[PDB]
Parts: sequence; structure tokens; C-alpha cells
Amino acid sequence: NAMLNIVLFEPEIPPNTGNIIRLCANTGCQLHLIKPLGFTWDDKRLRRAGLDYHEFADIKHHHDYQAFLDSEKLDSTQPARLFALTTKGTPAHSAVSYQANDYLLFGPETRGLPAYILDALPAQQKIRIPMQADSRSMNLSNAVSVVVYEAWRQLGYPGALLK
Amino acid sequence: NAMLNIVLFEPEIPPNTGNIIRLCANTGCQLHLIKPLGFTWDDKRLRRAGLDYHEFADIKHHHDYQAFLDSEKLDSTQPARLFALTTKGTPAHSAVSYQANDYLLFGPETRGLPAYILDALPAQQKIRIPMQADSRSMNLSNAVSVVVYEAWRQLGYPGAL
Ligand SMILES: Nc1ncnc2c1ncn2[C@@H]1O[C@H](CSCC[C@H](N)C(=O)O)[C@@H](O)[C@H]1O
Repeated sequence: NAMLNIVLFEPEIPPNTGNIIRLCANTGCQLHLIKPLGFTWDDKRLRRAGLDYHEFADIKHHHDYQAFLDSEKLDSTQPARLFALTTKGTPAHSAVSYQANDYLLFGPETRGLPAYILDALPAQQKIRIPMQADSRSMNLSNAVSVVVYEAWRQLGYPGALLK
Repeated sequence: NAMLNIVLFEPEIPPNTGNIIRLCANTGCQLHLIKPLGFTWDDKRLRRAGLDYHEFADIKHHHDYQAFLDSEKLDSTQPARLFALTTKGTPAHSAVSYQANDYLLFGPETRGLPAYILDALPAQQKIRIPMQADSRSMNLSNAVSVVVYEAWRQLGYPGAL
């Protein structure tokens, strides 16, 4: 079972998604992609970038946001254990108490998440990774990495090789 | 003087470094780059890449590891409060307790750090990022972000909005 469900809404920049595929494979997360993507999906490019088949073969691809909600049995209005990562959020990523299988939703690199998705979530389900005043948002793949490793830490790193 | 010192040894892959520059500026860390660089350092290329001058203007550039140690007044026999990320490490990055002005050292994505650096550090100063069995290399910017945010969390996110 998926440590976390990492959900990218209309991702734009190929290397970010490539980095996230690698991250999810290393940590036991299930990656979900919501179309339209800003790049064309291509098995051959993913392999050339160094990704192994089993890293990308089992990614879930969703036609649109409501189809993602329906597929994952998330209540469209008040979705269970869905958190949106946004600079517009309230709690820090480390202030949420994660559970296995939580859904973590990230926006596109240029636009961020649409207003109708954020306006429908309560403040406590919109997570802001801390940044200094005046900052440029995070790189998308860095944002995902930070939240994934924080959640995994809280969970006691289930599935990690021990040293 | 710095909240945290992020130190890249022989940074290779130019977009990784760019992403780290932005991470450091967002979190309020002091970035150090130890030569030789694997790419050509050019303010005009950094700007074309989306970085703003204030993000890179105050980076500390060092000619080699010893020059870094000397600039920072660290003892090469056992550098104090320097934590090196390495698959050869013992504690998880989250299993050590960070302090203001700590040094967090990262080698290239693939090669990692040389023995002359790691041999001077005790086991508890060599940190690893946990991974599942049969994992593959994590992107270096993503790794640095993980370590930085864990250390900055432990400090109480000082400076965060
Ligand atoms: N500080 C932060 N906290 C939480 N998520 C962040 C973040 N910085 C970037 N992200 C994630 O990365 C995605 C792409 S960055 C989008 C930036 C957009 N200009 C904006 O107004 O914020 C975001 O949609 C969000 O999911």
C-alpha cells in the first residue's frame, strides 16, 4: 500500500516530474498525474532520463480533477485526508499529522492550484512549506521531496532500509 | 553568523545548483560552492535561468576544500558541526540535532564525497537520507532540500514569514 498519494495537477516541466517519479519510487509513494500535462508523455524519454520501467509503469493518470476524486473515492466537496500544498496555505507541512495513504496535491509550476480547488478546502487542509518573506515559491520537485520526507519521518520511515 | 551553511562540493549539473540557490534564498541559508565547478559560472546564465541577483550575490566561493576549512576556521582533523550527506553515513538526517551555523556538506549527485573529507568526520556527522531497498539516486537539489528543511524545522523555522 502507498505510503502517500502524491498528486500533480497539470505538471508543466519534464525534469520536475522525472525527479518526482524517482522520489516516489524511492519512498513507496503512489504518483498520480492530472491531465493535461504540459509535455508529451513518452516512455522512451523517461528511460533516457534514467528512469526504470517499474518506476513509471504504474503511475495513475487522471483525465481531470473530478475524475481523480471519483477514482480515489474522495468526497468532491470535503475530500478525506486530501491536503493541498500551496504558498497560500496556513499550517506548515511539519504541523500536519500525516497518515498512510494521505493525498498530497501539488499545482503546476507557473499557475499553482486553481482557485476553485483551494476555495473548497478548509484552511487546515492547505499546507504552506515555510519560506522567508518576499520569497519565490519553491521548485515543485523540491516541494514534493520536503513534504514526502516529513510525512515519512512522522510515520517512522516504514519500508526504509535500516542502518 | 549564518543560520545554516549549505556547502556544495564540486557542484556538477547546472540546474541542480540553480535550484539550490533558490532554496537557500527562500530559507535564509548561506550557500558555499567549492571548486572545481562542473559548469561555467556566469551571472547572465543564472539570470536567464530565472535567478535574481540577490539570490546569488552573496554566495561564498572557495578554491578547494582546505580553502573552505580555512575561511570558516574549521579544523581539518575533525571539522566541528559539519554534517556530510553520504550513503556511507550512519544516522538518518533527522536523527541528529542541528544548531545555528551548522555546516551541511553535499557532494555531487552521483560521485558523492571523497574519502579525504569523510575520513575526518565521525560516524554521527555523516548523515544518510532514508530510502527503500533497491532505491536509485535521488536528485541532488531534492536531497539538499530535505536536509535543509529538517534542520531548519529543528531550529523553529527562524526567519520564516
Ligand atoms: N512554499 C510552498 N508551500 C507549499 N507548496 C509549494 C510551495 N512552493 C511551491 N509549492 C508547490 O509547488 C507548486 C508549483 S510552484 C507554483 C507557484 C505559483 N506562482 C504560486 O503562486 O505560488 C505549487 O502549486 C505548490 O503545490
